Amino acid sequence: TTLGASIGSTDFHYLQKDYDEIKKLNLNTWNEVAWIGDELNSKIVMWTNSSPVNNVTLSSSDFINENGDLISSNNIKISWLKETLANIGRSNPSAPLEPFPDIIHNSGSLNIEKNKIASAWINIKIPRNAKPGIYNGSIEVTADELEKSYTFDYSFEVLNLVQPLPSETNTQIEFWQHPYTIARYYKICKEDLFTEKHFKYLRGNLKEYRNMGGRGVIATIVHEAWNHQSYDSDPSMIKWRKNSYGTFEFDYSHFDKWIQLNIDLGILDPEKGFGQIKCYSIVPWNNRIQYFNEATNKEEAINPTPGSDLWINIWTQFLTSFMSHLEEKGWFNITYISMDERSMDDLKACVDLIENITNNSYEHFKISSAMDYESGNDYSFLDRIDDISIGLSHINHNSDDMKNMATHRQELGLLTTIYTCTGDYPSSFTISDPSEGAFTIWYSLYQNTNGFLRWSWDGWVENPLENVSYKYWEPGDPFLIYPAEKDSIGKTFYSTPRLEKLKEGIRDINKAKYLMEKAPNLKNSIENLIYSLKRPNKGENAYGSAVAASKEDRDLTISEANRIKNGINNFAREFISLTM
Ligand SMILES: [Br-]
Ligand SMILES: [Br-]
Ligand SMILES: [Br-]
Ligand SMILES: [Br-]
Ligand SMILES: [Br-]
Ligand SMILES: [Br-]
Ligand SMILES: [Br-]
Ligand SMILES: [Br-]
Ligand SMILES: [Br-]
Ligand SMILES: [Br-]
Ligand SMILES: [Br-]
Ligand SMILES: [Br-]
Ligand SMILES: [Br-]
Ligand SMILES: [Br-]
Ligand SMILES: [Br-]
Ligand SMILES: [Br-]
Ligand SMILES: [Br-]
Ligand SMILES: [Br-]
Ligand SMILES: [Br-]
Ligand SMILES: [Br-]
Ligand SMILES: [Br-]
Ligand SMILES: [Br-]
Ligand SMILES: [Br-]
Ligand SMILES: [Br-]
Ligand SMILES: [Br-]
Ligand SMILES: [Br-]
Ligand SMILES: [Br-]
Ligand SMILES: [Br-]
Ligand SMILES: [Br-]
Ligand SMILES: [Br-]
Ligand SMILES: [Br-]
Ligand SMILES: [Br-]
Ligand SMILES: [Br-]
Ligand SMILES: [Br-]
Ligand SMILES: [Br-]
Ligand SMILES: [Br-]
Ligand SMILES: [Br-]
Ligand SMILES: [Br-]
Ligand SMILES: [Br-]
Ligand SMILES: [Br-]
Ligand SMILES: [Br-]
Ligand SMILES: [Br-]
Ligand SMILES: [Br-]
Ligand SMILES: [Br-]
Ligand SMILES: [Br-]
Ligand SMILES: [Br-]
Ligand SMILES: [Br-]
Ligand SMILES: [Br-]
Ligand SMILES: [Br-]
Ligand SMILES: [Br-]
Ligand SMILES: [Br-]
Ligand SMILES: [Br-]
Ligand SMILES: [Br-]
Ligand SMILES: [Br-]
Ligand SMILES: [Br-]
Ligand SMILES: [Br-]
Ligand SMILES: [Br-]
Ligand SMILES: [Br-]
Ligand SMILES: [Br-]
Ligand SMILES: [Br-]
Ligand SMILES: [Br-]
Ligand SMILES: [Br-]
Ligand SMILES: [Br-]
Ligand SMILES: [Br-]
Ligand SMILES: [Br-]
Ligand SMILES: [Br-]
Ligand SMILES: [Br-]
Ligand SMILES: [Br-]
Ligand SMILES: [Br-]
Ligand SMILES: [Br-]
Ligand SMILES: [Br-]
Ligand SMILES: [Br-]
Repeated sequence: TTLGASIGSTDFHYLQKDYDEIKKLNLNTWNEVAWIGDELNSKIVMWTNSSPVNNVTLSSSDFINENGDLISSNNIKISWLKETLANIGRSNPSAPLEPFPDIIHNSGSLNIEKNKIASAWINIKIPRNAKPGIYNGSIEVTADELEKSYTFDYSFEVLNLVQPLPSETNTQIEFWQHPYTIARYYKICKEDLFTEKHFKYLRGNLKEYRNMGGRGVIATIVHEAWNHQSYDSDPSMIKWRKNSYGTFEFDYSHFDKWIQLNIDLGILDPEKGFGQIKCYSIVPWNNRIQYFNEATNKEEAINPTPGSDLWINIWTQFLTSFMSHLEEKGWFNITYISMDERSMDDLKACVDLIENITNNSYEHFKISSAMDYESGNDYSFLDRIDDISIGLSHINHNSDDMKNMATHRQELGLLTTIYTCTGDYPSSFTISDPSEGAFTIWYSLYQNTNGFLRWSWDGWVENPLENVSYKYWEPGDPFLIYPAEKDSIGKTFYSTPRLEKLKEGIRDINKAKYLMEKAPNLKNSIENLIYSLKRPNKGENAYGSAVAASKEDRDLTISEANRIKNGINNFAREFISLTM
């Protein structure tokens, strides 16, 4: 056999180390269920033996249902998975470097070396006016050194309900963007920051964010707010200066161009009250504020303690100015001041100060924060924060405290999400099973929250297409998308299987939410299905990375997502039958 091929799962990686087991696969048919306007993903895994194989290509037919209705091959995109190297540890420079097929790369032909695995990602977009039914088609694999091509039989059912547009839903997604990292990677010089030259490298990935449901847009308001935790520095989008009167002045230039970009793309809509500007942060690292002191002609820094007279003085200067600026733009009503996981004493000082500063219409800034909530029903303080995100590692699965806390917030019209980060399992790292992202999103609905937050849209290292390794965290933790090649003419980013599985989770919880709203005789039964979700236990590999606690826990992540999705599609069929 020069080239072997099988359908493979999108839930886990097919790795070079598993070559001998992968070569035993022989799956030749696939079927899944979608809504009108939904998407499906599949994968074909291939392998070479002792000869290289050249010009491997995959092609889809049109898909046709039992009434001759057509879903064009125009709607099918087949992209090779590209591997990149990852140190498999966390803060462990001596851990092994291994390849991972983390990049959904380009369409077209691939030459494959001897004794290798290579996989191709298949994406099927169901048009928003597709007719329901069972559709049949095929994908053909050809190569130069392959006498007999492979034909894989594909089918899917389109159910007679319409996948909601993200704007139609109540799902909250927030992924933090780092547009200065994009500028670094694509060689955008300082003077071209937030010009069209920079925007050409931002718009594609920001539309990707918008189209999957992204609503939150982060903007830094002080210098180096996270103490340079990432490969790239975090510049402030608002420049601070101290003048000869001893008081502060602010330059919003970058902030304004970044926010307006997101408005023009339709992520934010201040007039409609849609989306959030998350301003990071009133509690930056060690309270440190760097500013240019005009009187001495040098950069200086202070780190006033929250609630001190000096801290109140400085933050009242910033907040009242910023508020007036935002009101001039018409952006105030969607703007949140972000806090972070800090001492309760510091958080209380922030909330006290922000509630005190009001516009001429008696409104204060909205407030957003990560919080460490684990138990109890005292919601007095949390009710003063308009959007909170709880990390997975703080959530006790055995208890209803989280769900009760989030339900109280839903009733008050406040926002709640969960997040994952370094050390969590399930998570969204290069080394994760992609399936873990779908599980994550279902977990957000299990907890009766609005959705999901992650810090990590695009925090690229130097050359992530070749090596994602960073001095901190599990590999891939800081980015869900890849850049394109530095000299690309065309694409400006690549997606990842782990991102695509977040997107699948989001579409599928949106199905659940649609049915809970539209189908009253089914709502309680749907809630009870979601509330049956199991949670896998976590452990660690030998190099400090969070992983499943066992093979049983690993398989549970997959089988639970499957199970819930199938139950929801059965409720969908029930609702369709009722509606007739
Ligand atoms: Br073989
Ligand atoms: Br499979
Ligand atoms: Br499969
Ligand atoms: Br293995
Ligand atoms: Br396998
Ligand atoms: Br089969
Ligand atoms: Br399915
Ligand atoms: Br061989
Ligand atoms: Br195709
Ligand atoms: Br294609
Ligand atoms: Br694709
Ligand atoms: Br590689
Ligand atoms: Br690993
Ligand atoms: Br070392
Ligand atoms: Br080691
Ligand atoms: Br290896
Ligand atoms: Br392409
Ligand atoms: Br070779
Ligand atoms: Br969506
Ligand atoms: Br230009
Ligand atoms: Br563009
Ligand atoms: Br574009
Ligand atoms: Br989507
Ligand atoms: Br920090
Ligand atoms: Br730090
Ligand atoms: Br700058
Ligand atoms: Br600054
Ligand atoms: Br000013
Ligand atoms: Br300005
Ligand atoms: Br500017
Ligand atoms: Br502007
Ligand atoms: Br634009
Ligand atoms: Br635009
Ligand atoms: Br909103
Ligand atoms: Br701190
Ligand atoms: Br300091
Ligand atoms: Br500065
Ligand atoms: Br200086
Ligand atoms: Br100083
Ligand atoms: Br300084
Ligand atoms: Br300092
Ligand atoms: Br000062
Ligand atoms: Br100070
Ligand atoms: Br004081
Ligand atoms: Br003072
Ligand atoms: Br003031
Ligand atoms: Br004002
Ligand atoms: Br004013
Ligand atoms: Br406003
Ligand atoms: Br105060
Ligand atoms: Br708390
Ligand atoms: Br109590
Ligand atoms: Br309180
Ligand atoms: Br609290
Ligand atoms: Br924990
Ligand atoms: Br965890
Ligand atoms: Br919701
Ligand atoms: Br590094
Ligand atoms: Br770390
Ligand atoms: Br270049
Ligand atoms: Br693009
Ligand atoms: Br809806
Ligand atoms: Br009903
Ligand atoms: Br019924
Ligand atoms: Br039932
Ligand atoms: Br469980
Ligand atoms: Br290991
Ligand atoms: Br395992
Ligand atoms: Br395993
Ligand atoms: Br399964
Ligand atoms: Br299903
Ligand atoms: Br019904």
